[PDB]
Amino acid sequence: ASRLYTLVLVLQPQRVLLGMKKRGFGAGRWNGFGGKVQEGETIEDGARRELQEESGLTVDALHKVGQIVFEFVGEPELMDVHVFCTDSIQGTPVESDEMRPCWFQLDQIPFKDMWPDDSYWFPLLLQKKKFHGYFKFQGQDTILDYTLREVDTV
Ligand SMILES: CC(=O)Nc1ccc2c(c1)ncn2C
Repeated sequence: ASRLYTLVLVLQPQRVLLGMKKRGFGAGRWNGFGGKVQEGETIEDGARRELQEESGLTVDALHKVGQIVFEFVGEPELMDVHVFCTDSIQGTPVESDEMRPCWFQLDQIPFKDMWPDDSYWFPLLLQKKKFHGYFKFQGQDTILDYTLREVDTV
């Protein structure tokens, strides 16, 4: 019982792009860009499509960096999140009704206003490490338990 999702981090040598989500799941938190994968669409194409829809940016090269499974106690579907990174983009980030993008210096990543699991795996993402993770949540603020390990192949 799992549903595919993508998450794209535009990570440049001194900064990362995050978007403040205005409504829906995760509203009020800074997130990477992503969403559900369509029928007949590859995960990578879904990731490129969501990055454009949510940030206005066109990604050139995308790299697989992780896989994170989210469980919400009482929710039947697990979120199978395929995480990607890019340093090569085109366009300028666009603020829309749905998302407010902002660049953050790497030492100023706003973890207090992000999903709690980000504090766990961002340190790996910042050091160019790949990972497999699983986070069990109670509501949207509490991590009941988790696993996170570094991998050679996502
Ligand atoms: C950076 C980012 O968007 N991370 C993120 C994105 C979505 C997440 C999550 C963490 N933890 C649970 N959900 C649903």
